[PDB]
Amino acid sequence: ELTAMSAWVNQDGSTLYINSINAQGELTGSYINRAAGFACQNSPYPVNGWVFGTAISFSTKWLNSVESCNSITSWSGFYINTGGQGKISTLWQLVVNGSSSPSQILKGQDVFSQTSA
Amino acid sequence: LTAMSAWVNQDGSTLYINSINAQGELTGSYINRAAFACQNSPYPVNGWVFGTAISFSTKWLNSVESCNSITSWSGFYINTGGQGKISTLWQLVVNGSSSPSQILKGQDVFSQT
Repeated sequence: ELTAMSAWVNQDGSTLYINSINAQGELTGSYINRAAGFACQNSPYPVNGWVFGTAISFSTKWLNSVESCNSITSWSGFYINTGGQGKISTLWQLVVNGSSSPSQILKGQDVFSQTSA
Repeated sequence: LTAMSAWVNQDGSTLYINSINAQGELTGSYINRAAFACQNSPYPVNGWVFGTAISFSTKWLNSVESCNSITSWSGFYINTGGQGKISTLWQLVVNGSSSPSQILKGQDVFSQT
């Protein structure tokens, strides 16, 4: 149920909108960040990545036509079905332009639930 | 970091960056030579470059071999001691995983070639 045209919302209210997943599993989409305390909110950021069965990676560069956060986030995760409901559970890494040490790469965890209007 | 640049890590694996478009979206191929399966054949790569920051990811499935997983690298370009390097942290997620503890993590440093 990791499919093209599926949307996923995390604990901050941020949403991954998956647009396409091609025959090879290559992913395109958009992400809208709504996490308090972060910048680059409320506008769409292009996403690319891969799907392999239930495994998924997706990444976004925080630059678009309205706002830059000078960095890139990459999520690695997996789809799970629980209670008859799909979720994607992820770990992310955030690398900032101009970094000089691996210690500067930020890590965190996001869990996403399936969503639609 | 430029299009048509190649980078070899401490284990002998190579990232071949093919394109970096006007938005910094990256296209390329990866050949694994780390004494991990899926060795010696090309795997497509996608990702992003933002200044000296870079992410790239590969799905371990091609026409010759599957490793049922995806690796994603996050890293940054540095030029020290006269050679360009990309210093990265990677995460590897296996198809069928059910806990974040199953995602494997490591560090790779890639040198220009």
